[PDB]
Parts: sequence; structure tokens; C-alpha cells
Amino acid sequence: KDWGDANANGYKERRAVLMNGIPVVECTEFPDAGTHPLGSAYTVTADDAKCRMVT
Amino acid sequence: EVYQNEVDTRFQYQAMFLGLSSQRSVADRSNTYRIDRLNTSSVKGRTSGVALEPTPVRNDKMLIVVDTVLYIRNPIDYQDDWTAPDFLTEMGQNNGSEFAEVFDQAHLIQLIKGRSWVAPAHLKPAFSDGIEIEATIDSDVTTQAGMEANAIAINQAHKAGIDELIKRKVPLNDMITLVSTEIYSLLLEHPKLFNKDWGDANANGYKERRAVLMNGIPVVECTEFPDAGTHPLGSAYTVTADDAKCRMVTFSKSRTLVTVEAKPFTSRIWDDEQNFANVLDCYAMYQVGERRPDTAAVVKFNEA
Amino acid sequence: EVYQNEVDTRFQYQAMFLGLSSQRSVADRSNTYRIDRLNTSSVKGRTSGVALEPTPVRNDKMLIVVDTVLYIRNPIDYQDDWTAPDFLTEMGQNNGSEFAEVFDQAHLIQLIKGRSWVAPAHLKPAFSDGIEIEATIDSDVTTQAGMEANAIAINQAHKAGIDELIKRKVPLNDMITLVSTEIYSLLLEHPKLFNKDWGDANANGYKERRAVLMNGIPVVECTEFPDAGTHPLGSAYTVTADDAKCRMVTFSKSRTLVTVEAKPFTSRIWDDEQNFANVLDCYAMYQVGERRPDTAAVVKFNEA
Amino acid sequence: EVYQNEVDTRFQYQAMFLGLSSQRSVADRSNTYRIDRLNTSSVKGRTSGVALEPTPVRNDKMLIVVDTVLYIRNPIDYQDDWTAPDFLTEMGQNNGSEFAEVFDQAHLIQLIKGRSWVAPAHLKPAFSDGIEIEATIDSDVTTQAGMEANAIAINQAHKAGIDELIKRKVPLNDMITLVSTEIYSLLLEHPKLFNKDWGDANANGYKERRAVLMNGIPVVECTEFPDAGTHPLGSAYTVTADDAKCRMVTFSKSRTLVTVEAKPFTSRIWDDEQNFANVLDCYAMYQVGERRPDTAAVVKFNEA
Repeated sequence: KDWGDANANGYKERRAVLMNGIPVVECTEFPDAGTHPLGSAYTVTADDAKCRMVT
Repeated sequence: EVYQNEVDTRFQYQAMFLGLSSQRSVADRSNTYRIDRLNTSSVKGRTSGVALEPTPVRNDKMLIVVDTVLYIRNPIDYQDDWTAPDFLTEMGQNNGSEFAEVFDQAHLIQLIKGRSWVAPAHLKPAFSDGIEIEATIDSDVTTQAGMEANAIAINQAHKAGIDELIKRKVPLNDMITLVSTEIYSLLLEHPKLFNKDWGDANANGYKERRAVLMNGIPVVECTEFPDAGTHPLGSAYTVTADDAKCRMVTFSKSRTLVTVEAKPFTSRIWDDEQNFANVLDCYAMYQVGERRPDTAAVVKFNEA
Repeated sequence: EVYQNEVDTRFQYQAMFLGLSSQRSVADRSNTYRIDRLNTSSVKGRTSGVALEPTPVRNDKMLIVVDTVLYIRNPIDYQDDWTAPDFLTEMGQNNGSEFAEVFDQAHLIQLIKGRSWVAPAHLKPAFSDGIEIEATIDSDVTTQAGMEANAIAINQAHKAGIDELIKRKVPLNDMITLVSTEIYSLLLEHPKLFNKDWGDANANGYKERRAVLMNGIPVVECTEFPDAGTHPLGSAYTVTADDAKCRMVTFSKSRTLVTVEAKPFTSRIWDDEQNFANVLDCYAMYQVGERRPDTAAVVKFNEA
Repeated sequence: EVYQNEVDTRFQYQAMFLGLSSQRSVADRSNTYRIDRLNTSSVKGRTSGVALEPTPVRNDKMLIVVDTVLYIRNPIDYQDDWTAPDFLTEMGQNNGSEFAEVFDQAHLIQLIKGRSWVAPAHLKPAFSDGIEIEATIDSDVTTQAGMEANAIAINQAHKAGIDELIKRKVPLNDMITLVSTEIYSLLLEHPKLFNKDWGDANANGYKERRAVLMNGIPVVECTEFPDAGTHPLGSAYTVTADDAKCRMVTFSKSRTLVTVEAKPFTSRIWDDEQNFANVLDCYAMYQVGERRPDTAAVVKFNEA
């Protein structure tokens, strides 16, 4: 859109885009390396770090 | 009771058509309602010495029957605690959202199917056929020239529908146009936003994206448009491929839709020893009727 | 009972001419109104006492009689209850809308028919002849060339009408233009003519599609406009082929028309023993008159 | 009141179809009735086996609505006396006979209409369609030469019909055959009547024509038989030439016809002051329905 929208989902996130009918929110807290502090279940692989969009 | 309140209040916050239709109720136990299609209300003049002729009855009133009950089934085992909080409340919200979505879906299917009405004899002077305005919008277009070419086509279709519907003596004060998400996105700027007055009076629960006022009437974005081939309520609501292409409808908020609530939303809990579960279900019976189909305008888009 | 209230409140809401013409009433049980046109000049200047002022006998008057009675006949069968089943009210708005449509239709009929008016009997210089404007709008085909050509024709016809009225000493403050639906639709496709001074985006207090400022005066679209060739008020309101072609009318809200209501809206219940249908009918006595046909502009569009 | 009782008591007599259909009544104010197409249910289910085997069976829900107000009108002059006995009773018997005649006529008309009824087998394959037994009956013929020529054709058509009904699990005892007056006349003085002449006349055949048994079922001549014309009930009972050619039909005691009587026999007196005559009329609203159109051994004859 010309401005996207004005109703941001997050209190500070760069939200309010609504491209394909639903809001799209920018996520700064995004994983890159496989050392998450929860165990081996949350370890990230090389391919798991290439997926940068979730719906 | 807590579960019943949660499912009920969700209607006031998401169900759009609770205020866009005549909320009638079937008082009789026959579960049938009679819609009076008034078609003999002409004005004549007794010029003294003239002799008048008797006025025949020419009202082809229609019948709507609540032959379907809508229900939701939630089997719950004994070990699980259904009465525990944070579960019924979460259950109530989802059930209410689904029920209101099906309500709006049924209403839109009714208007879409009421596009090729024939308006038979005994009604022709006061009743007309449906609206079949066509459009050719190419959604798959990224060029700025093509982007405005779709907007002008949509605006032209809306103008034609509004002109035709006004020609049939329908006040502009009572008009709402419903658009799909993709059509609403394809709309032009028209930044006139109806924050709390998109044809709804004393409404606070509803939260919609009616931020556009096309051609002097509110236009509201409806996310619940039919695109499949079936619908739970009844078997005459099976949306065809042609009926799925209609993505914008213009109708009247007081002369196009009537709803009958044969049974309100009641929650029932009953033990099931056979399968070892406490099945919880809430159900309600209702049916939507399209009185005066001539006051509804729809457009069938055709992507190039 | 409450049916009279329902048919009344709708009448005021829809009938735009309740404020566009003088409201009169025959309070003499004579079914006739003796209203006089005004032709008093400013022949003054006694000056010297020797010179004497001539005595004028220039007098004229008109009479309007309520010949026909306007009634609506509603056959109600014995089985259908009507005391207050939320149905007589619904029939109330329909009957009121029909009455308002007939009222506005009669007003437009008189406005169109008084466009010639010939000349008064004594040929008063104050009372000029009626105004008729010839225009040619190519409404049949608009291949992106006549769309703006027709709008120019409409604009120049409106300008000629406003100039002719201004020449006849009618203030710009009190003057409204009523236009047919098709001409209004052709007008909005070329919207640079409108002054874009909407503000309220409505009519002159009404709820019709109106360019509130065009050529200095509002241009309202009146759906109830003469198309047929027969009217309830009698043979004095029949329409010829030429009278139907006139699609736009300009006049003043305080001098052009006067309406008189001998009997208000009266509704009674009649138990028709024959046909087994007790009927409810509403009737009212009124008649309209073009007091000042000179202060009215009528434009006729003759195909292409 | 005395007039009403005279018509009612006479109506019970001579009404053949008063006991050949389900006498239902629309209890609710709404004049609509819903009844199941198939009331047959094999409740005889063996529970010896531990695991039951329920059979999914569905029945169409018929909808019958009363619309016509059947009436008979008798104008009584001012000087003549209507309340005097020996005149109310004489008028009452004729009115009751006419009502019974139109009752039987309507039932036969709807049966002939149900002759060519296509079964929605996709809803249900158990419900078969209407049956169309055809035969040729000699009209003129001769003496002792053509009398048995048409008689054998009629009799073999009768076997065809009864065999078709037996194939549909219709008990032989619940089976009645109604024929036209001329068909009954041709049946007599024939070898078919000479061989099958068991005159039971227990209940139905006593008051009416004697029930001559042919194939274990009564055969009764109905005086009130359809001809090529119309019916007072409405356009749904209009008779065609092909429909009038049907002269014999067989059906079931209580699975073929159903009647709903929203308004019983009621009468009122009003003064038709225009014609100087008190008008006394009796009116009643009822609509006959026909369940299970398959169970109708209707036969059509043609030529000679």
C-alpha cells in the first residue's frame, strides 16, 4: 500500500502492513545460531536458519 | 453458564450481520416463518362520480423453514476437567467465532444465490430481477498502469450498481457495500474512514476495516466470502464456481435480509458412558431469508 | 391505530416537497382555495398637489379545488392478524413512501406542465411567460467523446436557466434544481462541473444524491419523476410525449409552487364482508398549484 | 348455530374421503402443517443378538399450506325469513352435499395430479415414482360382443395395478378402488362382474354404491368424479384433457391422502344492503395433501 496501515499489532513493532489481507509484522528477535538456552531441541541448523518468514 | 456467555458475546464482536438484517423470530412451534412480499400498494383516486373496482390480492408471500440445526461437538474425557477455567473461556471464544463466521457465510451465500432472481408475475410492477453487472479485474498485475486500470473498473462497477439500485427507489442513507479482502486491497485511496458509523447503530463490539466511503456509502471489508462448494447450514447453499467469483455485493440494510431464530444458542452437557466421555455441545437453529432480492446488487469479477 | 403514525412520519421523511412549497389548508369545508397572484407595481410620486394619481383596478386571482381523493386500498385476509404483529407498521412505511412518491410526482407534473403557461389574461408585464430550454444530450452512446460533450450541454442549459431566473428577480439563495436519475448519473461521470463544496455530502436537508453546489445552486436527483402518461390526480396531470422528455426543472422554494391539504391522512378499518378480507385503507385530500409559473425553468432533452 | 350443525352432520354423510385420509388440523395460528412422508416403522427388532444393527432410514418432511377459503353463498331477501326452521335444514343439507362433493372431487383431482409424479430417488430410492397403467376401453362397442372386450382390458389393468401395489409392500386389505360412473356401468353386465360380484357393502359400500369385490378389494363408483374443467380450490387443481381421461384409481387407507383443516365449517350472516338482501354464507379453509404418490393405482383409458 502507499502507507500499509496504521494499526500496529505490536506496541513498538513495525507492524500494520496487511499485504495479503493479514498483518505482517517485522520480527527483530530472530534466531541465527544454534545455541538457544533450552537444550538440543531448540538448536538451529544451517537450513533452519534460512527460513525467515512464518505464517 | 460461563461457557454460554463466552460463545454468546463473541457474536456481538465479530458477527457483522446481527445488525444488517431483520432479526425476526419464529413464534409458532411449526418452525416456519411467512415473509409478506408487499406488491399491491398503488395509489388511486376516487373522482367523485366514478365507480371503483375491487382490489384483488396479489401478494406472493414466501415461506422460510428452519429445517437445519447447527451444532458443535466437543467430546471431553473424565480425566480432563471441562469446568476448569481458562478452558471453557477459550472454548467459548472459538465456538462463538466459528458460529458467527458461519452466520455471515450463510448470509453472503444467500445474497450471492439471489443474483438471478426471476421475479415472476403478480410482482412485476413492484419487483425486479437480480443484478448481473460484470467486471474484468486482473489481480496479477504489478505495473502502476495496470493497478489503476483495476481500480477504475471496480469503481465503474460500483457506480453502475449504485445507479441501478437508486433507480429502484432505495434510499442512499441505508446502503452498505461488502467487499472481499483482495478487492478491498485493490480499491483506490478514498481515505474517508468510518470508524464507528459504517451503517451500525450503537455498535461497539464489532471491529472492521470499513475505512473507505465509496460513492457516498460505506464499504466494509468482509473476510468471510464463500469460495468452496458446500456449506454446513442446508444443502441449497452449495456455492458453485460461478457463484464464487462474486466478490462485491451492494444491498439494503433494512429491506434485503430477514433472519429467523427458531432456537437461540443453548449449551448442553451430557454423559456418554459408551465412549467414556462427557460430550459438550451447544446448538442453535436459524435460517436466513432474502426478502426483496431486487434490492441487492452483486458483481461477478473475471480475471483476464 | 398506530398505523396512522407510521404512515405519517414516513411521509415527512421522504416527501421532499413539504419544504419546497407553501403548506396551505382549506379551513372552510369548501374544498376550494382562493389564493391571489401579486401584481402590485410601484406607481408612486404624487409630487405636486395639483397632479392627481390615477386609480388602478388591476386585480387578478386564481382558485384551486381538491377534486379527487387519494386513497390506498390494502386487502387483509381474515386469518392474518394485524392489530400489532410488527406488520401494520411495516406496511405503514411502504404506504407512506408510496404517498410521498405520488406527492412529489404530482409536484413535478405541475412544474413540467406549467412550462408554457402562455400569458395571463390582462398580459401583466410583471408576469412573464414560462421558461422552456431546448437541449440535446447524447445519452444513447458515450464513446468517451460525448460523455464530456453532453456534460457541457447540461451545464450550459443550467446556466441559461439560472441566468433567466436571475433576470426575473429571484434571489440565488432560494432556488433549487431537481434532475432526473439518468441525467444525474450522466452528470457525475464528468465531475469537474461540481463546485466540490459538499461538506455534508447530502441534499438541501434531504437524503438524495445531490451535487450541493453546481452553478451556484444545489442540483438534487429526484427518483420520483414523470415517466408514464397517467396520474391519480386526474386528467389534468396526464403526460404527453413531450412533457416526459423534460428531465430537469429549476424553480424557487418560496414562490413557484403552493400546495393545499383539504383533509389530512385519514385511515379507517373496513370489514369487507364480501371476498372475506377486512381491509384497511388510508386516504387524504390535497391539491397543488403552480402559483408563479414564470419563476420556473424547465429544460427538455431531445435525443441526439 | 342450527344451520352450522345441519351442514356438519350432513357433511359427515356422503363424504367418502372423510375416512380415507388422515384428518389433521393446523393447531398453530400459522396455517401450515408439516407431516412425514413415511410413517411406517418396523419396530419389530430382534434384541437376542448382543450387537444391534440399526438401519439408517430417512423420510421426507411434507409441507402443506392452506390458502383457499372455500365457501358457499346464499342471498336471502329482507321480506323472506331465513331463521325459520324447515328452510335452514333444507338449505343445510344441500350445502353439506356440495361441500362433500367438492371434498371428494379435490381428493380425486390431487390423486390424478400425483399420477405422473417423478420420485426423487436420489433423496430416497425406497419411494418409487407414480405408476401409469394404460388400457383401451370400448366406448360404443356392442351387446355381448364388445361388453366383454373392454371388460377384460379393465380387469387386467386392475390386476396390473394391484400387483404393482403388492410389489411395494402394500397390504391387500388396505386397498380401495374407485371408478367413474360409466366405468362402473361397463364393469356390470360383463363376465368380470358375472365372476366377481361379492357385494359386501359393510361400511363404505352401504351408504354409497355397493362395493363389488373384484380381486379381494372393494370397488366403489364415485359419483363426484372429475371432468374436463377446473376446481374451486385453485389453479393447482386445474384439470387437463389427459388428466380427465383417468377414470380409475386405487390407493391405501391411511398412507396416500392427508387433510389439514385450519378453519372448520363456520357461518355468519351479514346484510348486503346494496342488493336489499341478507346474505348467509358458510366457509371453511382446508387443503388436502397426498403422501406417498407411489401408492396410487391410477389407470387412464382412451379410444374405443
